[PDB]
Amino acid sequence: AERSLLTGEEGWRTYKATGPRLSLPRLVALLKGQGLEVGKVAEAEGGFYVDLRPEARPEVAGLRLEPARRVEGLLE
RNA sequence: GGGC
Repeated sequence: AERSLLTGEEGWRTYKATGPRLSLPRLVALLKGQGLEVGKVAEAEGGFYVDLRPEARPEVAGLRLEPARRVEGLLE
Protein backbone atom coordinates (compact mmCIF):
# COMPACT_ATOMS: atom_id res chain seq x y z
CA ALA A 1 0.00 0.00 0.00
CA GLU A 2 3.01 2.29 -0.66
CA ARG A 3 4.82 2.66 -4.01
CA SER A 4 7.87 4.34 -5.55
CA LEU A 5 7.12 7.28 -7.85
CA LEU A 6 10.07 6.40 -10.06
CA THR A 7 9.46 2.68 -10.37
CA GLY A 8 6.03 1.32 -9.59
CA GLU A 9 7.32 -1.12 -7.02
CA GLU A 10 5.76 -1.44 -3.57
CA GLY A 11 7.96 -0.87 -0.52
CA TRP A 12 9.50 2.43 -1.54
CA ARG A 13 8.89 6.07 -0.86
CA THR A 14 10.24 8.66 -3.25
CA TYR A 15 12.22 11.54 -1.72
CA LYS A 16 13.65 14.69 -3.29
CA ALA A 17 17.30 15.31 -2.30
CA THR A 18 18.77 18.81 -2.72
CA GLY A 19 22.01 20.42 -1.60
CA PRO A 20 25.47 21.67 -2.70
CA ARG A 21 28.24 19.48 -4.21
CA LEU A 22 25.53 16.91 -4.87
CA SER A 23 26.18 13.97 -7.19
CA LEU A 24 24.85 10.44 -7.52
CA PRO A 25 27.76 8.57 -5.94
CA ARG A 26 28.09 11.04 -3.06
CA LEU A 27 24.35 10.99 -2.46
CA VAL A 28 24.41 7.20 -2.32
CA ALA A 29 27.41 7.26 -0.02
CA LEU A 30 25.79 9.67 2.44
CA LEU A 31 22.60 7.61 2.63
CA LYS A 32 24.27 4.21 2.94
CA GLY A 33 26.56 5.80 5.52
CA GLN A 34 23.46 6.38 7.65
CA GLY A 35 22.71 2.68 7.21
CA LEU A 36 19.80 3.36 4.87
CA GLU A 37 18.92 1.00 2.03
CA VAL A 38 18.70 2.87 -1.30
CA GLY A 39 16.45 2.09 -4.26
CA LYS A 40 16.16 3.80 -7.63
CA VAL A 41 17.97 7.15 -7.86
CA ALA A 42 17.23 9.57 -10.70
CA GLU A 43 18.78 12.92 -11.50
CA ALA A 44 16.61 15.98 -12.05
CA GLU A 45 17.18 19.64 -12.92
CA GLY A 46 17.06 20.71 -9.27
CA GLY A 47 18.72 17.71 -7.63
CA PHE A 48 18.03 14.02 -7.27
CA TYR A 49 15.01 11.87 -6.57
CA VAL A 50 15.88 8.81 -4.48
CA ASP A 51 13.80 5.89 -3.24
CA LEU A 52 13.98 4.96 0.45
CA ARG A 53 12.19 2.55 2.74
CA PRO A 54 8.81 3.87 4.00
CA GLU A 55 9.66 3.00 7.62
CA ALA A 56 13.03 4.77 7.42
CA ARG A 57 13.26 8.24 8.92
CA PRO A 58 16.24 9.70 7.05
CA GLU A 59 18.43 12.48 8.41
CA VAL A 60 21.60 13.26 6.51
CA ALA A 61 23.76 16.26 7.44
CA GLY A 62 24.54 18.43 4.39
CA LEU A 63 21.33 17.45 2.54
CA ARG A 64 17.69 18.43 2.56
CA LEU A 65 15.29 15.50 2.17
CA GLU A 66 11.54 15.69 1.65
CA PRO A 67 8.94 13.16 0.39
CA ALA A 68 8.32 13.94 -3.24
CA ARG A 69 4.80 15.01 -4.01
CA ARG A 70 5.23 15.25 -7.78
CA VAL A 71 8.24 14.09 -9.80
CA GLU A 72 9.30 16.87 -12.15
CA GLY A 73 12.33 18.05 -14.10
CA LEU A 74 13.86 14.62 -14.71
CA LEU A 75 16.90 14.73 -16.96
CA GLU A 76 15.87 11.34 -18.40
C1' G B 1 20.00 -0.17 -8.03
C1' G B 2 25.27 3.02 -8.26
C1' G B 3 29.79 4.21 -1.59
C1' C B 4 32.11 11.54 -1.58
